[PDB]
Amino acid sequence: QSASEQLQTDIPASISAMVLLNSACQGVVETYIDQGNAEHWYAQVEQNLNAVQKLVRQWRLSGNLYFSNDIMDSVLSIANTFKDSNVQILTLFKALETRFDTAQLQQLTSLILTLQNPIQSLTSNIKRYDEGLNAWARQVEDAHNTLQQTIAQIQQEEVSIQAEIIATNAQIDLMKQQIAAFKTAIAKKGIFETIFGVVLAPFTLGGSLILAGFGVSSIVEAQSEISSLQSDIQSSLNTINHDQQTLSQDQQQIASLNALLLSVDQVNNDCAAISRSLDTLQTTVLSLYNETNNVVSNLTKAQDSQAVILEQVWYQSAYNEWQDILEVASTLNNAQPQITKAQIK
Ligand code: NI
Ligand code: NI
Repeated sequence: QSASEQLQTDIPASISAMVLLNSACQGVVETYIDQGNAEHWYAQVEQNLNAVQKLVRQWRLSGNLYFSNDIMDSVLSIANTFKDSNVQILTLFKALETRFDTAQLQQLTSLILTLQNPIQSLTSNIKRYDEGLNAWARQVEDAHNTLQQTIAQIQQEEVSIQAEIIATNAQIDLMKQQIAAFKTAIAKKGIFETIFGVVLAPFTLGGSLILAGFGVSSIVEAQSEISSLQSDIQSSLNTINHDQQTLSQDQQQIASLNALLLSVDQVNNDCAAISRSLDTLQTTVLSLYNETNNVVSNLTKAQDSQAVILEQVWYQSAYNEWQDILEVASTLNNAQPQITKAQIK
């Protein structure tokens, strides 16, 4: 596998992990709890949750909604440099094959060397995005841990409903595993997104005191995996409602609090997955850099036509791969997101 062959896999994988974070962020923004008749503990839950939602709005103000715009533009710049220089490079390779010439050799070497400029920008833009993502993630995790600790204190004090609190927490933890199984399973291009809302502590006339959000997304359509995820989450919620039948609505509100962490926790997961995908992508981009450095070095040292054409297999293989990368990256950069919203009650 060459570097460019690997990048055919590694580049959509990183954009794949990025789109998920948009959906997790959207799940946070759409999570809501109303005070109702609650007393004493509500103010801090509301404060903690508002603190997490503020961090998402700050993150989105960067403009990196479905993916890093700077990483995408550096990919496109590499691909366009290949596309724009193909004929001049192939012309020189051909001429040099027939008769070695020092000036044309220096010319062809300068053309390959122009590939290294958008490659440096890509590697630098990956590090700058990863650094900002990791800084933000640590703040999200701190805020998640504050809200979690608030909820644990409230719940451990409601000694008369610990049976129903445990049965509900059990279902919430199953929903987390089902979300994780979906993401495992998905690991014609576009951006396809489903946002979920989970209704808890309902009112007889309609509505509820809690709306817990989460979201998933992918760059190829996967309507079947989404449906299985939705049926699993529905069945978990139906189980929660069955197990809370013996509680008042005010007790339902307390027993359901950890659903507020569902989408916050997914933000933590998704940030981590992007970073791992970017470590992997960084390694492959440096492997492309070092292939170009080896061609530049071999061209600089070549004395005859034979030395020169040995470097043309690297070039033509990379050109063709990069024209496929161009089409995928442009499709994804041009895509209008296709969003569907699912209420689970
Ligand atoms: Ni208290
Ligand atoms: Ni039962």
